[PDB]
Amino acid sequence: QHLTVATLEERPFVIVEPADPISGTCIRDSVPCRSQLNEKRCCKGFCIDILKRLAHTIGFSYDLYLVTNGKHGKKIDGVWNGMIGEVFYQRADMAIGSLTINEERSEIVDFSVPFVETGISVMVARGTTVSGLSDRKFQRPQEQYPPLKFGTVPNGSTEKNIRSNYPDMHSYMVRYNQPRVEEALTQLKAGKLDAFIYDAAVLNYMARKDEGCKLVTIGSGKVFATTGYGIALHKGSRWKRPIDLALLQFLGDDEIEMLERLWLSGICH
Ligand SMILES: CCCc1cnn(O)c1[C@@H](N)C(=O)O
Repeated sequence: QHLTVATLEERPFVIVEPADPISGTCIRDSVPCRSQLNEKRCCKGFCIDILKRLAHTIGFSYDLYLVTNGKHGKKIDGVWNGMIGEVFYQRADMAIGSLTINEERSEIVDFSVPFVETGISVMVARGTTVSGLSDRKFQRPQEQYPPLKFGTVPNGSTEKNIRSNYPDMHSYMVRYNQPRVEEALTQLKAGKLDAFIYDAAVLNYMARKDEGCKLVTIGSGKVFATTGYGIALHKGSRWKRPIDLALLQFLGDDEIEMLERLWLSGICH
């Protein structure tokens, strides 16, 4: 069969590039992907490598598109956007990327088994002195004269988690919302942020490849639950079982571990 697949750029899980200007095609290991709004684009990365393996193992063809209506998935006044919205409203058969499994989402779409471990971590400059996410600097923040400056990228599972588990801290953080990881790290490297709270799998990767190894993460410890990325599918989808079996097979064949090495490794430790 042929599946429609929604995705979203977040390096290095999904990396988007123009087609090779010489051949006009997607060269190397990249695959064609178009925009939801619709210039030819190509996608590659850890999740794209997973997607290629699923299509070959299970035997489906697919067209892949980039979501423009929001990002991962947020429910605003009864309506979902992002990758979750695409699957929920049956515009796509599945969505794959750095898509975190949570309770709110699982209520409305099915997820595959998780294939990347994630959660919530905090990034700080290697210099900054702060304990972790238990710290009062984070929790009770207007309690300091020049308060700690820390933010996240809003509208994802991280912000949902914080606003739900730590409502007081959330109303403070909102001032320090960032549009993308790229901007957050820039602000963090410049003192405009003291800390950046974000998806663990992505943040841990950013630290591992930070130029000069000047940025480090601290783990949430007990402050936040461990979770995973999963492929989103229609509630009741016939595709969940075969996708699961394939993923479980990759996970024990050492194919996922290989992909981890390929995509997610860095020089800093
Ligand atoms: C644009 C938000 C990105 C983000 C922040 N936290 N988490 O978990 C995500 C994303 N992985 C998600 O699934 O919402």
